[PDB]
Amino acid sequence: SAHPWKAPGPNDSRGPCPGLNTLANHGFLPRNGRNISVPMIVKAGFEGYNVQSDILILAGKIGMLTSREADTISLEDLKLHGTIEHDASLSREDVAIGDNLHFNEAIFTTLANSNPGADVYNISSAAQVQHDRLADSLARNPNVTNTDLTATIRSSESAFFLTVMSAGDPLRGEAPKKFVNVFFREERMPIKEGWKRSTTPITIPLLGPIIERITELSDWKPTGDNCGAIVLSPEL
Amino acid sequence: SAHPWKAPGPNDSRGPCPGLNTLANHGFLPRNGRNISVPMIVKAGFEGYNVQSDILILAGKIGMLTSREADTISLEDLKLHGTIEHDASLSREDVAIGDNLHFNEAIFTTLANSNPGADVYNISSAAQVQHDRLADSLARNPNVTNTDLTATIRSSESAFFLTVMSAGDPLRGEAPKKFVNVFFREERMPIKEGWKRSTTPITIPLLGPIIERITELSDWKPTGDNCGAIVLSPEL
Ligand code: HEM
Ligand code: HEM
Ligand SMILES: *[C@@H]1O[C@H](CO)[C@@H](O[C@@H]2O[C@H](CO)[C@@H](O[C@@H]3O[C@H](CO)[C@@H](O)[C@H](O)[C@@H]3O)[C@H](O)[C@H]2NC(C)=O)[C@H](O)[C@H]1NC(C)=O
Ligand SMILES: *[C@@H]1O[C@H](CO)[C@@H](O[C@@H]2O[C@H](CO)[C@@H](O[C@H]3O[C@H](CO)[C@@H](O)[C@H](O)[C@@H]3O)[C@H](O)[C@H]2NC(C)=O)[C@H](O)[C@H]1NC(C)=O
Ligand SMILES: *[C@@H]1O[C@H](CO)[C@@H](O[C@@H]2O[C@H](CO)[C@@H](O)[C@H](O)[C@H]2NC(C)=O)[C@H](O)[C@H]1NC(C)=O
Ligand SMILES: [Mg+2]
Ligand SMILES: [Mg+2]
Repeated sequence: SAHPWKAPGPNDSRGPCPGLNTLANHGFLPRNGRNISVPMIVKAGFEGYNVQSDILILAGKIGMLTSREADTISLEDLKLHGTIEHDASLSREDVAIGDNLHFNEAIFTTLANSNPGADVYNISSAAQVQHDRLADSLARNPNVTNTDLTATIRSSESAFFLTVMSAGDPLRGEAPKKFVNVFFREERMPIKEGWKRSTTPITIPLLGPIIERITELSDWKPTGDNCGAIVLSPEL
Repeated sequence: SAHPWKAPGPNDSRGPCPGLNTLANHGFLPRNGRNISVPMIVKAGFEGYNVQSDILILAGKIGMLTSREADTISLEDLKLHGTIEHDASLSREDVAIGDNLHFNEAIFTTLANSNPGADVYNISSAAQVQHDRLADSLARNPNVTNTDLTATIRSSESAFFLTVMSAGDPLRGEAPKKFVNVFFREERMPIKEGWKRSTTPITIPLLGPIIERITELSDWKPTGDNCGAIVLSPEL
């Protein structure tokens, strides 16, 4: 145990991402959530989850745009709405109507109740969850943003939790609820529950067919202009 | 001084930006134009031009998206169309109809002929030049992309040449043609011609009103859907 879970203190920076928060809570990233570069993310995601540099370099550099520093962020910076952070999250509220940063059990209810009768979440349950979370945002949020880009990011995130928290073969696109629930609710690797780091590297080619299938099953259409413009920096 | 101009060799990476290419030609950045990080850009831009970290961090991190590396680029990477690189450049051709990378004297005619009768370029001539370059792209390039984002970037780039190549007070928003011409044609600081690095720091608050006036005077309107989506990575 060079990497025990410790609950974050009130001054440790944490963001809207359970993947990065969990790595910080285990000391793979700095426990203070500060001064985190793309090379640090690449190493931490590799050591923690066997996630490879292809997706971590791509996502990491987009995430860097959310801070004012030359080559690092604080995890909380990633909450910046419209860079990566988006409406119809699995476990956070939409920023126009709530808190887009912290885990929120009420929001998480959709995911937690999904795939009724099974002990795993899987590609079809993820797609249904996405459909129902988006419908919620569309019903309740007058400023909802829902575009090809946010839809792809959302499927990427579902594919992330299905593969990183799997019971050992991430190709299957399924993960025990008991692992995924601990991941979201505690931002802890569920080691005592029996989870282990994937022995298969999790790469863009591995994720891509999972992402596409989730989208396909999600009965999705875009909203409004459908323009994939992102926010390129914090307020100037 | 210690930073002499040398022409780039065949293997020295150079991009579509005369600002960075010039820094590399004088060794403020690596002469080979490779392994360049945002902290390197921030330091070279300060040393070479007295351009401050606010604008270099903001633009630098967007530029980092153009490579496949965790935290560096080669200068040539910045040619990636639709991240920063755009149609209706001052000195390059649009990618759909030509070479969007190298200096091009025929394209440069519009700038080189602007502000007739005067010895400087200034805010109104920069605006007229942007107008006419965009008009050329609208005429000749069926694939033209012209959005709020590309217009802002273009005005920023004109504000850059006016300020950085000024006769010593960047607030004036004017620059001797002799200096600006050497800057674009040779990617050389025009030292023997009489230019010296600004003693006034060039910052976002200094540039903003110059950028806005350039746009205001340019008689500009968006094209097509006006969606400011950028390309977030080179080919996956
Ligand atoms: C290391 C592997 C990673 C995993 C397993 C992971 C997992 C996830 C998951 C499951 C979500 C969805 C949370 C929700 O909808 O409630 C998410 C959200 C997010 N992730 Fe990651 N992530 C990882 C890496 C990254 C990286 C490298 C970045 C950027 C530097 C990033 C930035 C975000 C952001 C901004 C969100 C918020 C999107 C939203 O729900 O609005 N993540 N992540
Ligand atoms: C250091 C101060 C800088 C100066 C004085 C400067 C100046 C300029 C100028 C005048 C252009 C217009 C070229 C044309 O229209 O033909 C331009 C283009 C460009 N600059 Fe910079 N620049 C600077 C910094 C940067 C930085 C930090 C980046 C990002 C890493 C960047 C990326 C670009 C790109 C991609 C273009 C091509 C846009 C186009 O014309 O299509 N520049 N630069
Ligand atoms: C994700 O897991 C869910 C739940 O295990 C899978 O959905 C389930 O699929 C089974 C097999 O198709 C369904 O039962 C089959 O059900 C039919 C009639 O409903 C019955 O005639 C067959 O004898 C068999 O029992 C089941 O209804 C269905 N359950 C739910 C909750 O949807 C799903 O296939 C998995 N998805 C993936 C991509 O692995
Ligand atoms: C950018 O430089 C331009 C060229 O120097 C300049 O345009 C010029 O503005 C001058 C000054 O007002 C005008 O000069 C006029 O002065 C007499 C009276 O003293 C008038 O009766 C004449 O109309 C004469 O034009 C010029 O008209 C004009 N020259 C050119 C070639 O356009 C811009 O004002 C400068 N822009 C900025 C923002 O500084
Ligand atoms: C490491 O990150 C920390 C936290 O973001 C940085 O500390 C901040 O620095 C900014 C820049 O001035 C300050 O305005 C904040 O007030 C600081 N925050 C705290 C909590 O002290 C720090 O600069 C970074 N370290 C390095 C070497 O860049
Ligand atoms: Mg969100
Ligand atoms: Mg161009």
